[PDB]
Amino acid sequence: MNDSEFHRLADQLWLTIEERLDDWDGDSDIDCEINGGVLTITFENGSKIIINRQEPLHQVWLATKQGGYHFDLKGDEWICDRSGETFWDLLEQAATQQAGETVSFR
Ligand SMILES: [Co+2]
Ligand SMILES: [Co+2]
Repeated sequence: MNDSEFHRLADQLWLTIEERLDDWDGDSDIDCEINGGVLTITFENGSKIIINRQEPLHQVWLATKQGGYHFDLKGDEWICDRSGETFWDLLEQAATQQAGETVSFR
């Protein structure tokens, strides 16, 4: 039911972020690290973005310099449970702001 689908979609999200950041060619130095399954993106200004799994809830959480965002699996997207906004849009907006460079993955 929910557990296996969570593992499937989260594993895919992890890969998509990892691949996109390894393939980062822009001017800014952006680093991505995985520690205890948690992804940490680090920017040149020392700021970070942290992405982790909340297994009980089947949610992916985002922590940015600006706030914390909790995402529900909904179809082919991750949806911010307060605002309805998508995971990629919010991750791009924060990454763009923290890198001071467009960080656009679509
Ligand atoms: Co469960
Ligand atoms: Co490294």
